[PDB]
Amino acid sequence: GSSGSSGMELKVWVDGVQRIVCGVTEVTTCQEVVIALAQAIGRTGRYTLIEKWRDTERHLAPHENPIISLNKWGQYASDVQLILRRTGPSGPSSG
Repeated sequence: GSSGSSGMELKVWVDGVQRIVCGVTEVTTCQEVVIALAQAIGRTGRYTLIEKWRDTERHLAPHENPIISLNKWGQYASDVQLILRRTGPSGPSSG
């Protein structure tokens, strides 16, 4: 399938614990990330990537890039945090 040595660490809150993700790059869109995590933790389904800042929650698109979505802020990019939320329940897995 796909593979890439060079990657970036994306800080995203997963189950209360911020889990790092290696491999994600400017190119890698949000859809590729939101799924990567769900697959890493196990269970799979429909997840999303929300950014929390100064008490502001905003949903992102599956076509929008995670690294880029942040770059925007730049100076105040770090302050912004990521939270993987579920927008839909899981289905029949393992048969």
